[PDB]
Amino acid sequence: MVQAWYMDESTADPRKPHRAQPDRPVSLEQLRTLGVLYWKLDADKYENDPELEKIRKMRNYSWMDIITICKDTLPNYEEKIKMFFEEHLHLDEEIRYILEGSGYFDVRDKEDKWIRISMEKGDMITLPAGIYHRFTLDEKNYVKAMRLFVGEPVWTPYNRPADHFDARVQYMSFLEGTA
Ligand SMILES: CSCCC(=O)C(=O)O
Ligand code: NI
Repeated sequence: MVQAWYMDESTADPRKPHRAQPDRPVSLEQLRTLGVLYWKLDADKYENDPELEKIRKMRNYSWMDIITICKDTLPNYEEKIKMFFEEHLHLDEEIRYILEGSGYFDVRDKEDKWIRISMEKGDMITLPAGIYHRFTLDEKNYVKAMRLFVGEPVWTPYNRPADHFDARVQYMSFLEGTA
């Protein structure tokens, strides 16, 4: 099952697991209280998968593309990787479905503590508009992912602080309503 955990207090080597000690695992149920949703799929079938279609139709994910994060392949790699890992929010959902490889999505919990979510092949996640988050490769230094979007995409990150946005205000309001 998909693994997530509270992080330790080391700021070094962000691609390491950084598991809090003792272990403080985080469940999919706790992630849902943050508005973070998850589906498990057969990533070998991504070109033609009725199960992915069920999710895309339910959620109105009408747009997709594929991105490959690789030190050799990706244009403007070093700058893009830095922008992924700066703590930021978006005014839309961030939806990613991992097709190959792996990485970490970090999200803030209700007390603004970091939770690290380990995403591997077959894992699909949506991070709600307004949530503070970041992404890093793990020590294997490779991921291929499908990006999805509700309509034509706008990718703009707003690096924290970004508290004035309506999307952030509405998200804070959502958090009051969950466990
Ligand atoms: C696993 S997708 C690569 C990360 C990314 O697209 C993002 O942070 O927006
Ligand atoms: Ni983002």
